[PDB]
Amino acid sequence: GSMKQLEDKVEELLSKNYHLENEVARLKKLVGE
Amino acid sequence: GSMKQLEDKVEELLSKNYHLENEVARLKKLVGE
Repeated sequence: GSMKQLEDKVEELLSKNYHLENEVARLKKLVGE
Repeated sequence: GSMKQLEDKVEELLSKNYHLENEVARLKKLVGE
């Protein structure tokens, strides 16, 4: 089927999500300090 | 099965991803300007 299709999806977006979450914090401690 | 489980997953993370991507840009145009 396409089960692994959503698997890779959840994984790609999460990996991107993670880095975004990082950049958010980084920029935040910079501009708000 | 659990097809919709990964469906909601891809969707939740993406919705979160989206806002993170927003915050990244926001903070970036602030600290780097």
